[PDB]
Amino acid sequence: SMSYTWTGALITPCAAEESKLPINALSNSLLRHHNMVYATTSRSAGLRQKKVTFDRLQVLDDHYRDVLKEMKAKASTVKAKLLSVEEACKLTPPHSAKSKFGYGAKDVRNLSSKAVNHIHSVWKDLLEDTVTPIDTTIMAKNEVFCVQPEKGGRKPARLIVFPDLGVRVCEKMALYDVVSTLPQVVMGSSYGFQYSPGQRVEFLVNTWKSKKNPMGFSYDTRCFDSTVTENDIRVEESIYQCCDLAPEARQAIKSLTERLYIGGPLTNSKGQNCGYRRCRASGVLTTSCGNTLTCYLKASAACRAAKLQDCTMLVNGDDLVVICESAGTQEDAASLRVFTEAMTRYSAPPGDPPQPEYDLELITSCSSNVSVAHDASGKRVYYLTRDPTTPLARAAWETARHTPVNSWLGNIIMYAPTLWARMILMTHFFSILLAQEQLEKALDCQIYGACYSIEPLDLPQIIERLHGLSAFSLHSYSPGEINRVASCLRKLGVPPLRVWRHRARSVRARLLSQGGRAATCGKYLFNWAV
Amino acid sequence: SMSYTWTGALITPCAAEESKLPINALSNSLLRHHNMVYATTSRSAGLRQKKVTFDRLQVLDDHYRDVLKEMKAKASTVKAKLLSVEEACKLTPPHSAKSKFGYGAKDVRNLSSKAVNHIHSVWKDLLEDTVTPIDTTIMAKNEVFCVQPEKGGRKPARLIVFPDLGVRVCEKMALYDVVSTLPQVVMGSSYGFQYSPGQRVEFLVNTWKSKKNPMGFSYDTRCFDSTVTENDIRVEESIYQCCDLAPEARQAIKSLTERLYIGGPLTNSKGQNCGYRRCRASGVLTTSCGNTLTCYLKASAACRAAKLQDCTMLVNGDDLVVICESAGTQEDAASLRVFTEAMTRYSAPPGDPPQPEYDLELITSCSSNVSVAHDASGKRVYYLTRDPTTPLARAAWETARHTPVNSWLGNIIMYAPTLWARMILMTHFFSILLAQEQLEKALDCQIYGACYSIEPLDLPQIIERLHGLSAFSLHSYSPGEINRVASCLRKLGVPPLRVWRHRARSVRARLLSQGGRAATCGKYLFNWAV
Ligand SMILES: Nc1nc2c(ncn2[C@@H]2O[C@H](COP(=O)(O)OP(=O)(O)OP(=O)(O)O)[C@@H](O)[C@H]2O)c(=O)[nH]1
Ligand SMILES: Nc1nc2c(ncn2[C@@H]2O[C@H](COP(=O)(O)OP(=O)(O)OP(=O)(O)O)[C@@H](O)[C@H]2O)c(=O)[nH]1
Ligand SMILES: [Mn+2]
Ligand SMILES: [Mn+2]
Ligand SMILES: [Mn+2]
Ligand SMILES: [Mn+2]
Repeated sequence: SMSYTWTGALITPCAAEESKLPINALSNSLLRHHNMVYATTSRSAGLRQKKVTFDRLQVLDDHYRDVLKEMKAKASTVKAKLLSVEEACKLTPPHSAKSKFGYGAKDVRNLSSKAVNHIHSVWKDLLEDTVTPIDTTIMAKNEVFCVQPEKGGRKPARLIVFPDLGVRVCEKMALYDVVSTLPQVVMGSSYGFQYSPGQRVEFLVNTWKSKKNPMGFSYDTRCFDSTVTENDIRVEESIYQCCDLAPEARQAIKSLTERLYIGGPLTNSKGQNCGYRRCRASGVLTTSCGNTLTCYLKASAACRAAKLQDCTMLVNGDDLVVICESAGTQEDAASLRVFTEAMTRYSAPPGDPPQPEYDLELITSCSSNVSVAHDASGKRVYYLTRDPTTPLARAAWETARHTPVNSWLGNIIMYAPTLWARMILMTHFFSILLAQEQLEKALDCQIYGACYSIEPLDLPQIIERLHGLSAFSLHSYSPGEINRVASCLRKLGVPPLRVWRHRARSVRARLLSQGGRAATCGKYLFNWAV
Repeated sequence: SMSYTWTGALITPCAAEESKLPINALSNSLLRHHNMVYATTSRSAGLRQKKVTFDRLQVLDDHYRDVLKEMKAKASTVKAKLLSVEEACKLTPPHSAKSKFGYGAKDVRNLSSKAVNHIHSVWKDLLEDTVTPIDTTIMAKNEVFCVQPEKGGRKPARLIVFPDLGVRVCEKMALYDVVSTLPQVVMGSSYGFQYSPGQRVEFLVNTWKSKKNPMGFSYDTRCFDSTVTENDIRVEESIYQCCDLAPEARQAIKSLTERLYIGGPLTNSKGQNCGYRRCRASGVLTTSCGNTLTCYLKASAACRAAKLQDCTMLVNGDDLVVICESAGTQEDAASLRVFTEAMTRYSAPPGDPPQPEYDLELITSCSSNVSVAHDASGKRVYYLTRDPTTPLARAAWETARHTPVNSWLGNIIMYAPTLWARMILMTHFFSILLAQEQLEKALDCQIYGACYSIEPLDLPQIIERLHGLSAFSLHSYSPGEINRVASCLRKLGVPPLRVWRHRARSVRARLLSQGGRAATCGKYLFNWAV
């Protein structure tokens, strides 16, 4: 069936949508080719609609059926509980869209009688009505990127579809305990969300080294959420039901699947009907868990169809990496084509055709890749890195326009061991913090699904806990990594690494001069510049 | 061993401790004998120390051993998970004592890097050190009561013992999922915390009616927390371990038991060592679950020792109610004495000797009792009520001194069907809200462990959901109930029920005049006054 059917009404914004990077001095200090940085807006919604709208034809075979039975057997060992209204309220994120029913996320978190009474009413309706399609709002996402001339230049905005806040809290009551435990049990070491960057690296490196002659590939499904069929969503519900659940949870899971997850009406910010969805909604509680289970099921089956040898998979939602034993250059190329044809039959066609890789560093998944450097004693230390283009463009944007969200700080934390986060991001931002006497002001930081209130002076301790002390002494980075960073700097017009090393010595000196926690930042975060 | 051993250092306050009800006009409108209302303070801590300090001698027998094996078998069917630091932070109550380590409950709830880093460090220490006693603070509680001349007049302050905020969050990581599920599985219908007031009434009434010749009694253990022995606390840990838990959770449960739950050093608000505890701490996560399991285990065994017939128990922490088949007047009296002797052997001696009751209304447990009234159609409606002395004294106190906590509102909600909450509390407070134009201002309200932000206009919907529509039309209350309320009014100097009916007609008229939600309050909450 068609992933979407549209009416003609437009996907409208609900506030000011800025698309251009403002000519600012502080930002230009970091990046000069400002015209290459842009943000998506509702203006490009039409383009996105075209690419996410298509007919899905799905043909399953015994490989798929066998994997699904194996998964259900594992799911049958899971026990999960219903969350109470109060627990679901307390776990509601601080800045989610307010309800159309008169209350917002703050009221939910504070257990206001208005929110609590309304949620009880939504829950009761979920149990008593298992068919009426539930309303969802469709919006174009506003995200910052760097133009890619070698392609369509600017990419169109992603479309997010989500139900009202009251329903969102009810989804947690029914499924929070399921989505936070089921994938791990069913997929074991293949469940990517259980890993921190270093633990992800550890699993990838140990897996790579375990093969006699390793071969690996990333698989990029074209518009994954759109490829998810009704059958896929009902298969997900059948896996959830294998768990030992409370009677009300079963009834609510079934109702949410029928009324919301399989599809339903799309309403714009103006209240007009935009169309109908028959694929995955990006904004429901089960999007992550559902996509991970479905990707794992389809890929597991496709590995069997392709007779790939001793496969080990790593799955994060729609992102997939497979490492296996190589059967030879042309054998591998042929087997990957068979793998792709199976994925295509299962309704997960590729965006870019997958390619066999024999160098672990060249495999990119979750926009990241493993790389190697050396610690103080010269020992090899593997770590997770990524192309710094998007992180830098966003850092420049946030430097120019105050942002309730500080992605740059999230990048400094998640990519602390990297050459670019250490030399460019840390230097640039601490320079600013010192100049504005804001070294002690906490900043909101979105990382791994949660919004933290982070004090810059806590960075040393945060990095040590997440990455270990070696993150402060890594050196002798790989040539591929050094070259990628250097190229990105040229492309973006950001000063070369020598300019940053110089700027960092100044920053470090300034930190040491203050002693205390500030000195600690100077000692550990900038030990590399000395 | 001794429940406590003291040093001589005093239990000190940490702020202003008011003990007298201030002569105020608004409050005097409700209650005139203001000198009968008082609040406990650290001044009486010594008296409380005397009563909670004693040697425990415990002798177990096969009845106890058999019940414990039965309990472990049920516990073995429970699976529970570890909460992450972030989940435990989000479930931390908004107003708990700040940490000695530089952050408070707001920082925890907001995932501040300072709180998060510290908690990770406390957790790591729990896993790596399983012996060092953990520090706890001892404080005298400040609570409001009405003098009881027939006894010691004013009761001494209760003593609360609790670990630092960081440890408290770690207790949730290890045990939140266990304490919220294990008791229900082990004890079934006997677990009192699964019931709302009406559901508690339903279980008690159906149980009472199921007996050929019902007999029941409440059992009040003298200073229960002090009677809990080291063996009892280790028995609790052994039950927790029967659950299917994560390896880290097992290690943390064991460490918390050894370092904190079995006992440890007591520090006052001034930092001085006050003594050592070898019994239950009132302020740990496991106090409720632990007390409930232990009370249930000891009482189950004691029912067997006393050969009580077809017993059905209801347990809420240290509060216990038993309903059984009567064996005759003197047979019952004898059997209860045997029951008490068994409880005493198990280290749960009575405060007041239990007495057999053959009238369900006369059994008080959890400071409450079942009573009967009639609905619109004249049908019998059972509901939960209680002596209104404490609720009224507190309502008077809160009327005189603004209080971040509005217990009166919690009482209006929990006891909405009662004659006193409807005629006195609702009338008095809505009268005030109307006069101060605060009918639409939300108020903080502590109910069932959570702090809600309640809007008065939401009361009708709250009461309907919790008690049903009949709560707005109950009439023809029992003579025992009417007499108890009337007597309390005399004792306290609060105007008789006729004065309240008159005042309510005015309040109702004023509400109706406004229409909208206010009119709804007038129609439902005061329909009785017409
Ligand atoms: N602040 C600063 N910017 C620099 C410095 N060196 C280079 N840049 C900037 O970094 C970018 C260099 O990118 P390239 O494309 O390699 O430029 P180039 O090779 O210097 O070319 P020309 O400018 O024509 O000499 C430009 O935006 C420069 O302005 C430096 O020492 N300080
Ligand atoms: N506001 C108000 N208070 C009343 C009214 N009737 C009685 N009270 C108060 O309620 C209490 C009555 O308690 P009792 O001990 O029964 O007093 P009593 O029987 O009236 O005794 P006397 O005052 O000596 O006639 C006193 O505090 C009275 O002031 C009334 O109509 N209005
Ligand atoms: Mn994709
Ligand atoms: Mn992807
Ligand atoms: Mn007691
Ligand atoms: Mn009690």
